[PDB]
Amino acid sequence: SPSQVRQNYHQDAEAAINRQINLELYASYVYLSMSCYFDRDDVALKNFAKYFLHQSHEEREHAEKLMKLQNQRGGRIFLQDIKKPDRDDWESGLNAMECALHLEKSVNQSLLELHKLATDKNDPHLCDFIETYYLSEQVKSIKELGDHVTNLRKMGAPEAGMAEYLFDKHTLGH
Amino acid sequence: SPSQVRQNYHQDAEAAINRQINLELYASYVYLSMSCYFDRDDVALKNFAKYFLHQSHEEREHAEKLMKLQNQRGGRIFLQDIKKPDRDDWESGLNAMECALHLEKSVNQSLLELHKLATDKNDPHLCDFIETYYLSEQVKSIKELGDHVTNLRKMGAPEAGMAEYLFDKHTLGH
Amino acid sequence: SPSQVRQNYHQDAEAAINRQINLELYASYVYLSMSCYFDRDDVALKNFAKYFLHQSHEEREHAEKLMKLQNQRGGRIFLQDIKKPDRDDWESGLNAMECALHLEKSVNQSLLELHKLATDKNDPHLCDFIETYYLSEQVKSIKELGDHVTNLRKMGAPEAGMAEYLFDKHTLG
Amino acid sequence: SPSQVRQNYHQDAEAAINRQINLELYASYVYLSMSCYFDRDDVALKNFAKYFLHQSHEEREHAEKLMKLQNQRGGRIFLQDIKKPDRDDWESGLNAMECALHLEKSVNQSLLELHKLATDKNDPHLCDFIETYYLSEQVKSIKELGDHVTNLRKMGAPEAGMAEYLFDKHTLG
Amino acid sequence: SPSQVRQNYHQDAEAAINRQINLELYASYVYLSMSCYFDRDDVALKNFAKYFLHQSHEEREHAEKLMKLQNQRGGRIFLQDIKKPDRDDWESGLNAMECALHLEKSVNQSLLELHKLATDKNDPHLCDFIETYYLSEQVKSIKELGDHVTNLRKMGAPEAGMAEYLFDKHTLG
Amino acid sequence: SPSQVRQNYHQDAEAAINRQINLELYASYVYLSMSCYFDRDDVALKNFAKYFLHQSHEEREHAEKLMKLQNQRGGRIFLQDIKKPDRDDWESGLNAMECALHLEKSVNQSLLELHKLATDKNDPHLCDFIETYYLSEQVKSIKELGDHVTNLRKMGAPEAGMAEYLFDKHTLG
Ligand SMILES: [Fe+3]
Ligand SMILES: [Mg+2]
Ligand SMILES: [Mg+2]
Ligand SMILES: [Mg+2]
Ligand SMILES: [Mg+2]
Ligand SMILES: [Mg+2]
Ligand SMILES: [Mg+2]
Ligand SMILES: [Mg+2]
Ligand SMILES: [Mg+2]
Ligand SMILES: [Mg+2]
Ligand SMILES: [Mg+2]
Repeated sequence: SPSQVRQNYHQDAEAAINRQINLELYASYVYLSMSCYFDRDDVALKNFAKYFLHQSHEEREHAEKLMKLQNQRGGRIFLQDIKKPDRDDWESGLNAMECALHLEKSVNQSLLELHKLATDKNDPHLCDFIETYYLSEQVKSIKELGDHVTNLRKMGAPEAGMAEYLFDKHTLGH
Repeated sequence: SPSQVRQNYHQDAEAAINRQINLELYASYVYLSMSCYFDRDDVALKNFAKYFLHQSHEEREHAEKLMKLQNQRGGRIFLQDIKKPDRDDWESGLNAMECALHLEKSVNQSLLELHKLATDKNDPHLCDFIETYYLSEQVKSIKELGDHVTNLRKMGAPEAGMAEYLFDKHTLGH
Repeated sequence: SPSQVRQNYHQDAEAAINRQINLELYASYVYLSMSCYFDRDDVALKNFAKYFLHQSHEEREHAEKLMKLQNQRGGRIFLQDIKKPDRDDWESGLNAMECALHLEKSVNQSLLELHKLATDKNDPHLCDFIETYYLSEQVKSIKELGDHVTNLRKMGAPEAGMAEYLFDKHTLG
Repeated sequence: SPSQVRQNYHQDAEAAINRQINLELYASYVYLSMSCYFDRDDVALKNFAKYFLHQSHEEREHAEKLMKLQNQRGGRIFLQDIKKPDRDDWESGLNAMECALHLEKSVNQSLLELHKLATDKNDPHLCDFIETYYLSEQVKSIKELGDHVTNLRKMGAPEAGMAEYLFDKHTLG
Repeated sequence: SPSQVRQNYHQDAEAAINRQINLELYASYVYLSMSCYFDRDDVALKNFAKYFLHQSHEEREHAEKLMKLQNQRGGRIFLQDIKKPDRDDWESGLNAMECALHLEKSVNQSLLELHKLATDKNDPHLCDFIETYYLSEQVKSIKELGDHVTNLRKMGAPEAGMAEYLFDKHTLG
Repeated sequence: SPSQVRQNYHQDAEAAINRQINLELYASYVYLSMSCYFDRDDVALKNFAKYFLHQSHEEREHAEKLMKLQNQRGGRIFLQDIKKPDRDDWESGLNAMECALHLEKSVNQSLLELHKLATDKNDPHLCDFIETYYLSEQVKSIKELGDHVTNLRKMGAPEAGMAEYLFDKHTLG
């Protein structure tokens, strides 16, 4: 029954990876939705849109690499429905960022829970893969997003209407 | 209520674009499921995997550009769940290509129905948009996929074991 | 009468093209007025002026390309007076953009009436010309003007006096 | 039973594409016959010859592209005899340009009957293919040929003996 | 009350700069009309068309630079209707060239009137501006067009049919 | 009434050259049919199609070069219908090549009967032309086609399904 390549790869880890695949695809979709909001003619912050589109494509890459890992270890990929995001209207540049921060923290939780699952099953390869490709990336993104929320807040966003405009230019422009 | 940019853009065209968006996201996911399959150690056809990963990324491109068009015309993007594919085991390179042909024919059907809806609402811009970016690329993909299916069959795939291996090298490795 | 090249080209299409030539030239003049206004020493927004000057030249190119199409199909160009813009004083950066938007949507509406006329006379060449060179340019222009209007509004133009200044630098510069 | 790739492609469109193909090939032969005539030691207008040679090759490309389309849509090509042109002797530069103008108007009318067929069958891919590669190319060509005929006439062709010689140098060379 | 930058700029010079602007724009439109006539399939003189298109764009540049001067000096631009040219059919290359000469002379006379006015108001900046960018450009244009008229005439235009054809290649190519 | 350049050019040679022109154009059409066939979605051998398309264009060039020779020698070109190929469906890679081989040998036979005719009429220039440009080209084409047919057969074409596919890649790719 098991793959000829399979070794030290617990069925709980396999299952966890397929959930994590789902989650990265979800995040990709969330970011795509945010991107689309900022491209609207009545929002119209082009570098906010471009920033989220770029983040959407990075999340897809995160999902594809986890698919590759699955196949490497001789697990089997089981896709599920990718759920629409919880809203269509993201309200403002500040709120989009706070929602991305929250998302990224959720995804980091899931990943830290995976690493623990890997640790308890004594799977150092999987521990290393997660550490090497996902954990510092997340930490870096969380810090970035926090830095963005902080600046947009101190600037008076979203009520002070120059704020999101100038941030779009100077921080995301780049 | 309506967007400041909105002109000659019927609510049914809007709704139809949002459905087409979902369908293109669906297609992308079908193609990624196939890519994952060919990457399995017990399938191990690397250019079939690369070919479908590439189709998957193209379909995501198709979705994104339909979202750009939606914003351009002043419609509002309403995302839905992306449904998983109808299976995770694609059986063989021949079968994957026949399913791909089928898929592309389904997507062309929807595009042609969208074009008809645009024509009946006298939306020449939407007609042109669909013509210019979608209909020709569909006819081209449908013809390519049919050529692939024909070759794999004439070659004796999948029962003749060298067929999928060589096709992988000569047709999909170029 | 008829031209040796004239095929499947209805005289109502021939008249409607001459009206569209006039409208494109009219839009060129409106844009030129706007550019002049932003070059005023008491208005003094250089990138707004440059922006409208560029749009004014694009409209002249649209007019010239309809003239070439008319001659191509064996129609005859008949020119009319280009009317002056409805005002001299465009009042602010926001206001000018919003008048530009209104202007582009009036042109777009005319071009869609043109396409409809060409559809009903079964002139697929004229339908394709219009789609290929006018309709998607219009849609893109309308989206851009719409974007610009929104940012200016969101910024507090015109009453927050730094709004048009910075828009002039970061978006039009 | 139908091709595995066939979708939304009516049997009458398939038939009409096969007739267009033959027409394109016929026109190529007509242009080649003209090239042959101008290369005669008793006519000897090298650039007329080269012009009609280039037109012949273009028309063959048109034919090939329609066959590509037939196969893309899952149609089946059925070739027919390419009829010889209606004469061997084309008389003059002017007369050959006039006959070329009549030929391209006849092929255009057949493309327009094809596009009205495509439209009637709700085949937007075929309609766009025809617009994109055939209809604008036909109008350009008819306009060019009309321009040539008009200059040759104004020049005094063929009775003023210098007219086709100089045209051949200045316009066609 | 007047612009912060206004100094030594009389109200009549300001009005008279607004009439000149309109004159330059009319002349642009006149040259465009002439361009369109030479692009007709029944006239078909491509270089005569290019030439007058080029003159059209120059005249518009002349209008634009006059709008610039107006703002530089603190005057206000007041645009008027641009009147259609006095005809649509320009008859021949010779006659278009003859009418182009009469047009450039009428514009020159208006510039000379404008300079007299600048002189009488002791506006040396305006006089210099007119001499530098307009007066010697006009004289060169008027000499060029006279030269074109003279050749066309000596060549037998428009009755000698080869005349406008060969002028079009040798002088205007 | 003979051409001013005609010398030592018999009217049977003149008629025979007109027949070879028709035969070369026929060969061009045959090979184009074949190309269209391999481009079918249910045949789908791209390098086969590519191969026969290049052959079709080479045959058109052979036809055009005989047309030039005819004019060179003072003969007059008389064009005939180009008959359609004897079928539409070329059944397989192997079969098409065997048909091309038979085709090339029929054209070579015609070219040898032509040479014989120019020999019997003592037309050493026509003999030389035929040899220099036709005869060794046919010999090489015939050899190449025979090589292809032999490899396809040895390979198990068309019953072994991989044969034409692999041949398409390695020999024609
Ligand atoms: Fe700033
Ligand atoms: Mg991630
Ligand atoms: Mg560790
Ligand atoms: Mg798609
Ligand atoms: Mg249409
Ligand atoms: Mg326009
Ligand atoms: Mg053609
Ligand atoms: Mg089109
Ligand atoms: Mg001037
Ligand atoms: Mg001076
Ligand atoms: Mg040959």
